[PDB]
Amino acid sequence: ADREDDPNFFKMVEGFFDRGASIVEDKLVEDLKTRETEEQKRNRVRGILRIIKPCNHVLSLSFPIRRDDGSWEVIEGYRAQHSQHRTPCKGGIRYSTDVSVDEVKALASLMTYKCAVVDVPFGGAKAGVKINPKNYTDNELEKITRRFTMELAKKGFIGPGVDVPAPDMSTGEREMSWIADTYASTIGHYDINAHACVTGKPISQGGIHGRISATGRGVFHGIENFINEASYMSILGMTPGFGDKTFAVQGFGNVGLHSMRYLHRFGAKCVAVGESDGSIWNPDGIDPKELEDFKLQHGTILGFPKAKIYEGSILEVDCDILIPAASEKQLTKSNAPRVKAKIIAEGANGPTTPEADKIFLERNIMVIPDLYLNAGGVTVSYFEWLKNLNHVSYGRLTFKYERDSNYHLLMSVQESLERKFGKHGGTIPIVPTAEFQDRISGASEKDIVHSGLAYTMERSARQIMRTAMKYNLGLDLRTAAYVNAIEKVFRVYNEAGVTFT
Amino acid sequence: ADREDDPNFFKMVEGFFDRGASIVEDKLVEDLKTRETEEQKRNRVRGILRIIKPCNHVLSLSFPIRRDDGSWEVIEGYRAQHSQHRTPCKGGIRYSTDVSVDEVKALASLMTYKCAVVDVPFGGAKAGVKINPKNYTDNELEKITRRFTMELAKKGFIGPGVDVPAPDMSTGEREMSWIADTYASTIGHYDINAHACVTGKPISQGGIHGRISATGRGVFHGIENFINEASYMSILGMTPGFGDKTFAVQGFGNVGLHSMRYLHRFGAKCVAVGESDGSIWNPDGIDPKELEDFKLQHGTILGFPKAKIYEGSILEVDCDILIPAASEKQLTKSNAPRVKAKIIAEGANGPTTPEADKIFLERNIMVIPDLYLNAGGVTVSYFEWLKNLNHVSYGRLTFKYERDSNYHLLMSVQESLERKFGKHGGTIPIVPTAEFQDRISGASEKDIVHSGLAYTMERSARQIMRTAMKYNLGLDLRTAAYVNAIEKVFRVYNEAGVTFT
Amino acid sequence: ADREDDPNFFKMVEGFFDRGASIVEDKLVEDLKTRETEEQKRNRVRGILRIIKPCNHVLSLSFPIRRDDGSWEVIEGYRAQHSQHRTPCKGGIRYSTDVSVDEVKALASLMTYKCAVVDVPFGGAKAGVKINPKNYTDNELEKITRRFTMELAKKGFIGPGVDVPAPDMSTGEREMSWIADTYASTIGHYDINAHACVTGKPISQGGIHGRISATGRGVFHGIENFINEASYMSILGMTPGFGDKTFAVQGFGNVGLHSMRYLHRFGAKCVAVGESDGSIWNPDGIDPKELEDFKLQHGTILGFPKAKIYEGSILEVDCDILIPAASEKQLTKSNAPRVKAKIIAEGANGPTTPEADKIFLERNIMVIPDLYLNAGGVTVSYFEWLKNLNHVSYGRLTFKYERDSNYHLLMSVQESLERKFGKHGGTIPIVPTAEFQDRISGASEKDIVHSGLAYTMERSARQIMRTAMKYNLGLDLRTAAYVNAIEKVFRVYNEAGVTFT
Amino acid sequence: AGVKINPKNYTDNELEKITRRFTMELAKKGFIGPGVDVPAPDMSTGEREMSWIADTYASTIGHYDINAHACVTGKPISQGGIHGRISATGRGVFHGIENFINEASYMSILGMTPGFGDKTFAVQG
Ligand SMILES: NC(=O)C1=CN([C@@H]2O[C@H](COP(=O)(O)OP(=O)(O)OC[C@H]3O[C@@H](n4cnc5c(N)ncnc54)[C@H](OP(=O)(O)O)[C@@H]3O)[C@@H](O)[C@H]2O)C=CC1
Ligand SMILES: NC(=O)C1=CN([C@@H]2O[C@H](COP(=O)(O)OP(=O)(O)OC[C@H]3O[C@@H](n4cnc5c(N)ncnc54)[C@H](OP(=O)(O)O)[C@@H]3O)[C@@H](O)[C@H]2O)C=CC1
Ligand SMILES: NC(=O)C1=CN([C@@H]2O[C@H](COP(=O)(O)OP(=O)(O)OC[C@H]3O[C@@H](n4cnc5c(N)ncnc54)[C@H](OP(=O)(O)O)[C@@H]3O)[C@@H](O)[C@H]2O)C=CC1
Ligand SMILES: Nc1nc2c(ncn2[C@@H]2O[C@H](COP(=O)(O)OP(=O)(O)OP(=O)(O)O)[C@@H](O)[C@H]2O)c(=O)[nH]1
Ligand SMILES: Nc1nc2c(ncn2[C@@H]2O[C@H](COP(=O)(O)OP(=O)(O)OP(=O)(O)O)[C@@H](O)[C@H]2O)c(=O)[nH]1
Ligand SMILES: Nc1nc2c(ncn2[C@@H]2O[C@H](COP(=O)(O)OP(=O)(O)OP(=O)(O)O)[C@@H](O)[C@H]2O)c(=O)[nH]1
Ligand SMILES: Nc1nc2c(ncn2[C@@H]2O[C@H](COP(=O)(O)OP(=O)(O)OP(=O)(O)O)[C@@H](O)[C@H]2O)c(=O)[nH]1
Ligand SMILES: O=C1Nc2ccc(I)cc2/C1=C\c1cc(Br)c(O)c(Br)c1
Ligand SMILES: O=C1Nc2ccc(I)cc2/C1=C\c1cc(Br)c(O)c(Br)c1
Ligand SMILES: O=C1Nc2ccc(I)cc2/C1=C\c1cc(Br)c(O)c(Br)c1
Ligand SMILES: O=C1Nc2ccc(I)cc2/C1=C\c1cc(Br)c(O)c(Br)c1
Repeated sequence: ADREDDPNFFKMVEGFFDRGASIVEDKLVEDLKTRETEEQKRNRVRGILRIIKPCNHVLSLSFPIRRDDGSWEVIEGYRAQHSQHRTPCKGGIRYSTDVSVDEVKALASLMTYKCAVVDVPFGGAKAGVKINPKNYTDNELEKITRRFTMELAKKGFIGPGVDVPAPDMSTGEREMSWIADTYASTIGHYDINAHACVTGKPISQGGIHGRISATGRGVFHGIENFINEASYMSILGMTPGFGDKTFAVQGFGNVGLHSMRYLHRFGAKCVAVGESDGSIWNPDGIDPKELEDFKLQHGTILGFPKAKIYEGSILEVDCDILIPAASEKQLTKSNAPRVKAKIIAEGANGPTTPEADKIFLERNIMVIPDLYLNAGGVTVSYFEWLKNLNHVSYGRLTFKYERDSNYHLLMSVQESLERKFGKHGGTIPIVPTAEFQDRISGASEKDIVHSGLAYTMERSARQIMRTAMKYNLGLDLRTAAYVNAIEKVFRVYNEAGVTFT
Repeated sequence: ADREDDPNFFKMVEGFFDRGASIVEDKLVEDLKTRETEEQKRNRVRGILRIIKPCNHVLSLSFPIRRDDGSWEVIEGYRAQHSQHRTPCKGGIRYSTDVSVDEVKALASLMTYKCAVVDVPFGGAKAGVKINPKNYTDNELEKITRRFTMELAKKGFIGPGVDVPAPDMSTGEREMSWIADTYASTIGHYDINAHACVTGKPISQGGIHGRISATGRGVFHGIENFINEASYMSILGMTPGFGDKTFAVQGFGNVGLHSMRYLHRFGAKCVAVGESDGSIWNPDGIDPKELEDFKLQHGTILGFPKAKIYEGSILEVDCDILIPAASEKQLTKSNAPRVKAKIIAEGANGPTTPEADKIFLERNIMVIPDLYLNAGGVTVSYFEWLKNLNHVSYGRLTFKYERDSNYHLLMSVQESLERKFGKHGGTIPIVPTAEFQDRISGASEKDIVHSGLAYTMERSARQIMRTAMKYNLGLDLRTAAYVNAIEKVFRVYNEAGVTFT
Repeated sequence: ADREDDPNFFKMVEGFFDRGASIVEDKLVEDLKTRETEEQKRNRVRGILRIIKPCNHVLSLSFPIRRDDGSWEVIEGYRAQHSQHRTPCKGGIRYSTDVSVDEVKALASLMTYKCAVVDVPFGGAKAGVKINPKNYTDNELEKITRRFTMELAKKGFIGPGVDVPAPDMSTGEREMSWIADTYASTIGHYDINAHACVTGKPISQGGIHGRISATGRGVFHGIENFINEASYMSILGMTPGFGDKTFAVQGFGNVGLHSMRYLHRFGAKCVAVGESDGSIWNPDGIDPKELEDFKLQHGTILGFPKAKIYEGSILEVDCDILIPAASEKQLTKSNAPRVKAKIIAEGANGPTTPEADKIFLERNIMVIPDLYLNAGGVTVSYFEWLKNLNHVSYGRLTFKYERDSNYHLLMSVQESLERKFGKHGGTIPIVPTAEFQDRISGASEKDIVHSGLAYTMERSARQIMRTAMKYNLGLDLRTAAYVNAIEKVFRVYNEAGVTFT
Repeated sequence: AGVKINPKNYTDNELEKITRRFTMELAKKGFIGPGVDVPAPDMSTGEREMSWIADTYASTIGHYDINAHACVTGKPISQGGIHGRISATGRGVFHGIENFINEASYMSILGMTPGFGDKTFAVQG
């Protein structure tokens, strides 16, 4: 909670949707399959948009757990399923005292739009358990996640084909592990796809390579796509590339840490890092790795030797790129005019209110929207889910076959040339480059995850760019993004007797 | 109605619970099976009470329906399951613009406590669809109930063993029929007990005799039990019996109409009847039957020839008994001091606020609580559910056998006497009385429903009376009732996964 | 065999496990994720190893079958499921009077360790029906396998995602066919993956290319990997390669016949073949093909014209390689000192006791362990299971696309060179080699089965070699193998469904 | 069924884990269900264990089964148990004995008088 300008998270998102819906409404009536074309078409389009906006299902739970002391404690949880236009609903689980019905629904709706933007065939969903993880033992957290799983499973809120959870705030591999085990040990004990019931699992329990760093990596790609445009960078008056760029990230968890690791890898330097207790700062930069070790060692960043405890909001720090990677509504009407940064990389979901958004546009600040920028998580979660359904690790059945084929292919040009140039040319060795040598056997799980995500982030970046052009949206990439998501979802709703006369 | 006595229906009920919980807390620690008796027992009791109070599950739905005009309309619905300490959850479905999450949860919790009071083995549940039935065609209402059914069925909110709905405001045999048919035609097409998925069904579709009039009949019995006590009636300064009693009922639907029919049958006379558009009045009384015909004929009571359009609130009319049989919170702090009547027969759920309750006690008004008085509905719904599971109509297999047995039994005393008194006594015909002649073949479906409900209402009336004595609750029958319900529900948690650390 | 050495097959295997477990215990505490590092970690490792060793489930059955004569006969069968750390349990079915609970459990545990060694995602299982196939008509064997299938299916011991059987002693395509049909015709009649319930099926019933010869082929590869090391071959004082090697195989069934076919293909010559009735012998070698025809013709090898009925144990024959491909414990303390051969290729499961193992090491005999050497069966069974789940024969959707692509790729270097060297160089035809021409369309089912198995056997061979180095195990490849299997199974328990941190 | 442990050497928390886990393993292999196999108490088990068993089955595999609680007997009366189930065996022992102890024919061969009134007995357990 802010104080002033702290919109109902759900209505806030509903606003972004509307903003984009009014922009594409014409094109939706344009290519609308109605026979009786007469602006009633315009009404049928509106009728469909009113279906998409609200969540279809919201399950509120209140269940008891036994503390390690012996006392019983009632704990509350929620799971919202926003859309089912794509069968398996998808969305993580958040553990924090801030979860409520409205937050879970806003987040659930962000999931469907983000999946749509990045072409992941999932309807959006989201869960939250209203507790503060820090105040519970590991034994208690397990009871909590496992019991929550059972309650969702009995009401149809988790299943490989109905709804697949994943991590979020204060949850990770560990919780995903308990969730999978509980589902597989009970309701899905006969299901050949029982372990595809949740993603973000540990690699040993059926998880996929780089899922933990997938979001930060996607953040790196999302930024990379726009930071090399020149066109956009000129409006912001910056030079393309990361090499001479500074950035500050609010959040040092799964998203922030890794976003930081990746930008730093490409020359950019982190001038500031923030957390709930405070922020640290250094104009000469901070190394993500020694900061991680200090965090793992002291349970905090404050007091890190090679930086100073910054005083005065990480969000207003001086930098080129600001990466809010914590919770929602961190950027509001009251602090927007003081952000300093030129690019806001939305790693978190809903970090800026529609009011800061207005201010940001007017100050010529580029805000790379969350429904695109942080989609790296679901994109790789989707690859994990796919891996579970296929029951083989990528390339296992083809490494040798491809390897031999590539050598015989190269041998084909070698023999063709030598026979064409005879003994006058001698042997003409056609050998793999060092680079191709690394790819001689074909893609591994890691290859697909890396190349697949890059492909996805770049492809979606283009569509967002192409749409912002067609509608002259300038630096309003958020509106361009929702236009794209709406176009896609609307599509499943229109086609033939699905919804028309 | 009201302005400043609109407490949250849910917190309101939670208050009643607490009121009773503090009264029985001692006895719950008394017969508590803890080994380590040391007021931590008192804490374990509190721990259990905190589990019972909140609803375990609440499903919120938002689904689209196609109007008869062609346009799509999103409609909202809810289904709360308060407790599962008794496997099949039980509760009706309300169609009104007043439904919301809090109303459905309050009503759901009233269901478990009422079932407990009247010994029906069901956990409480309740559904509400936020629409105004009058503004919809029958074709549209069907689409609505059927689609609502499918959405609940897929999330585990309807099933013979999980959750069994029934009628409530603006729903009846018809909706229950669509609900059963939808469930049976799909998810339960292989279930031998598919039709036990919902109660209040038409008798031709597996419904039970007198289910529609069961609530009014239970209202009659609930009142009858206290109106013949003398002890209670003296504190109220009234004579026992209905013969010289006047009453007014707010609500002329399934509950009110029949409550009216029954009281009138036993001499009491209805001086007033109310509805949403207004009320009618007649000191000499109103005949339930000619009023029903006028209602069926003109869609309203206003303008009924044999009564005058009363002017000025049905609740403040002059009578001995006031039967609120409409919606919740009709009796508040502002109109309580003007009720006139001595007995408030709570036919509806939650008709009086805790404030009116206080005023009512002080003015020596007896309020027969809803969780007891209107339990006639679930009691017979339970009989219906039982009938569906047994697949036979009551007595079908035994009518003839019992008939013959009774005659041979009577013949046994006849022959014994004649042989003992020889030809000196002649034939000594032992024949059934007129009354016994009606029962010679044993109970039919109708017999069980009538005798079973009477047995239930009377047995629960005694327990409420016995508890009000033991705790000196005077005319606070509501607190006595919750004490009874709590004692019972508590008793399942006490030995659930059992205790002894 | 032996009296002084005929250990309890299950304990025997449990010993091998322990032998390897003590060797890796340090590394398991090394990379152990416990926070509280203090040798209690060492205890947590031991706690996990004690979980892995015993079978989780063992089902014993006693069921009646009607003989062709008319009489009823009770027959006994067992199915042990050793581990479920990998969802689908995997393991064949043995028909022999030697099956018992302890044998089935030892075999079941060998399955998990072998799958682990060769990276097949299956928990180990094994079934045995205590009968002598020869004493039953085909009609009776069918009743037996089909009824055995139903009994396992009803208790959760067969299903595409719970437990997938395959052939073993005295069972093959035929039994696997009856098994699949029975499962699919009943319990799995609605399951899209019903036919993945069992492997080793006939190719027409959903089986996979080369599954029958897969084990012998894997035996060939397992041997090939070590027979070309020089390092190992020097310790044994032999020259690498098969070209000048003699071998004798005990067993002429699915494993022995094909192991023989393959070694013979690469120059090695079979000097002896054994069976239950006796053995044949020829210093100049025996042709696998004319021996198969004689066997198929006379139901035995004894009396084969081109060889002499050897007199005196096939296991003590004079050769370089001894391939025991029959039943367990054929090599014991009493005959080990007389094996003659330098390499023992364990085609069968458990052919040598821990005592012969000791003797074998001391005499510098290399024993290529069964959990690696015969893993060719499950490896290809896994490919079959995968094929059933994918519902397409390999390459069907891509043969043409790949073919065209390869020619356009080749055309790309051709046109690039011709345009670069103009009419001065003429046409520079870039054509596929003969070899590449065979691969121009990409891999077929047969290609994957062959290249996939080779890849697997070679990859596992390396890991076994790398581990034997790291722990200086010399020719104790068996201990190296168990170390690898344990490392893998323990990884799964490391993060595990629980969390201990 | 039998679980090879000595109840006395385990806390109540541990016994629960044990019975509940045992239930799940049996349920997944078809060894407990209202229509397949219904357990009950025996040596070192009673209402309590039967309660954990029912709850585990009902909370999981039988969550939709209208007869989920008929999966086990000897349950506490509050959890769906029946009157006098605990004393039912001893009561049946009384009846079984009563039937023969009043035969005269049998009691004469044993040279005893019918009835319990003048009889002594010792029970092991
Ligand atoms: N797979 C995923 O987890 C994905 C996450 N995301 C996005 O990233 C965010 C999730 O981060 P995860 O949930 O990944 O983060 P994790 O909980 O690890 O994040 C931990 C960090 O969040 C910080 N934080 C929380 N609140 C504040 C605050 N008010 N001010 C400063 N720092 C704060 C924490 O500080 P402290 O430790 O003191 O609480 C800590 O540094 C989400 O909002 C979501 O939209 C998007 C896609 C995928
Ligand atoms: N089986 C059952 O139905 C049971 C019902 N109950 C209780 O009784 C109530 C249900 O009545 P049902 O729902 O049975 O009634 P039905 O809809 O028939 O009741 C119809 C009557 O209610 C009147 N009414 C509604 N609101 C008001 C109001 N604000 N003021 C005056 N009259 C009003 C209607 O007038 P109009 O048509 O103009 O709106 C109409 O005459 C419930 O609240 C429930 O708690 C308890 C147990 C069982
Ligand atoms: N896919 C697979 O089938 C795999 C099998 N294996 C291993 O191979 C063995 C299975 O062979 P299958 O079961 O494949 O073989 P099949 O039954 O065909 O083997 C038949 C041959 O084994 C001979 N034989 C059996 N027992 C003895 C004995 N005690 N002494 C001498 N000769 C004997 C038989 O002679 P006769 O007919 O007169 O009895 C017969 O010629 C198993 O132990 C298993 O561990 C391992 C991995 C994969
Ligand atoms: N938290 C953290 N994780 C790391 C670090 N280095 C690597 N990883 C993690 O695991 C990778 C371990 O990766 P490898 O297989 O060597 O990774 P890679 O594909 O070259 O990794 P890229 O480095 O992902 O970022 C990432 O997915 C990270 O989640 C680190 O310094 N800190
Ligand atoms: N709405 C309404 N229903 C009535 C009336 N009288 C009887 N019923 C019916 O009670 C019916 C069948 O009643 P029997 O004929 O079986 O009824 P009953 O047992 O004599 O009814 P009671 O006298 O109230 O006990 C149901 O089908 C109701 O429709 C009435 O005056 N109005
Ligand atoms: N036992 C046996 N099986 C054979 C023989 N010839 C062919 N087969 C069977 O089918 C193969 C038919 O194989 P082809 O397509 O010609 O085999 P390859 O040419 O692909 O076969 P391999 O050399 O065994 O890899 C094997 O899988 C056998 O099961 C034979 O002489 N004996
Ligand atoms: N262990 C034990 N159980 C008893 C004893 N007395 C009664 N029970 C109980 O039998 C109970 C209820 O018994 P009642 O209805 O009062 O027994 P009766 O009065 O029907 O009992 P009996 O005289 O034994 O036939 C169960 O809850 C058992 O605990 C007793 O002295 N010892
Ligand atoms: O299936 C399960 N395996 C488990 C291992 C450890 C623990 I702690 C719980 C489980 C589990 C199921 C489970 C199921 C429910 Br219903 C529940 O409330 C809890 Br607590 C656990
Ligand atoms: O199973 C069903 N039988 C029906 C008969 C008439 C009608 I109108 C609907 C049904 C029905 C299922 C049904 C299911 C869903 Br889904 C739905 O939105 C609607 Br309209 C109906
Ligand atoms: O499901 C089944 N399909 C069959 C086809 C032919 C035959 I012979 C048997 C089956 C069969 C099931 C089956 C099941 C059991 Br019981 C049994 O004892 C047998 Br003889 C057969
Ligand atoms: O369904 C279940 N409800 C529970 C409540 C408390 C506890 I401790 C366990 C359960 C439970 C299921 C359960 C299931 C499994 Br499989 C298991 O190993 C354990 Br331990 C528990």
